[PDB]
Amino acid sequence: MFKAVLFDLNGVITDTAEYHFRAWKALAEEIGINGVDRQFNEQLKGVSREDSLQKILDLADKKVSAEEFKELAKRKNDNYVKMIQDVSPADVYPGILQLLKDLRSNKIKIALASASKNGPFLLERMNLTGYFDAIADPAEVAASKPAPDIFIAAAHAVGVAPSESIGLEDSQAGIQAIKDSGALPIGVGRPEDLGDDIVIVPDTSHYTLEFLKEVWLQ
Ligand SMILES: O=P(O)(O)O[C@@H]1O[C@H](CO)[C@@H](O)[C@H](O)[C@H]1O
Ligand code: ALF
Ligand SMILES: [Mg+2]
Ligand SMILES: [Mg+2]
Repeated sequence: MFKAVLFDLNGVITDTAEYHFRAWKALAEEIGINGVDRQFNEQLKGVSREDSLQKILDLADKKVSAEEFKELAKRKNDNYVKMIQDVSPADVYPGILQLLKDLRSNKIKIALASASKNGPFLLERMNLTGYFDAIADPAEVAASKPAPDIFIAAAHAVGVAPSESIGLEDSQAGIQAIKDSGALPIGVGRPEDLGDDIVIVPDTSHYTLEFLKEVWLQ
């Protein structure tokens, strides 16, 4: 059987993308940059804070000092952290808590493979920390999806080969990252968006231990 499940955060466990959009758009507008729209933000799925900011600067060919860059990223992050202060166990997506319980009871390792450095805070707010055997640290493993690095790191963090792992993802870049790690992807979303070549479920209530085992056996 598969020996680990490697979880993306946003769009899988819960979704805080709206708050990232609001905060990046506010930052861009404060510094006179146009183009941070919903289409642009959908392209930031699985993308590090620093790569995200650079994409925004690139809209206007804006050059900033390293210190200015750090301050811009901090300003946006502070705003986003204020926006997520009310996240609680209520925000957990359907099926996810039961899946975590079932994986743990079956002695299957659980790791977070998110690009967001806010992962630990979010898991704590949602009362999920105790289910996670490890959290891959994007400050140590900074490559944005679709690079496989974060998933490889998550598997190493629980002592399981990626080839013996399942990855759960809601984004194109994240699915590719899982593929290139060697793990088996199961997407959540639409096949039009995420592919007709892998198993996709329409929402997270379909992520059950039984379903993961069915997919693994096929
Ligand atoms: O600022 P962190 O929370 O570290 O990173 C975030 O990660 C998000 C992906 O989960 C991405 O969409 C954001 O643009 C990025 O700021
Ligand atoms: F939390 Al993600 F790709 F949605 F790392
Ligand atoms: Mg995601
Ligand atoms: Mg989706």
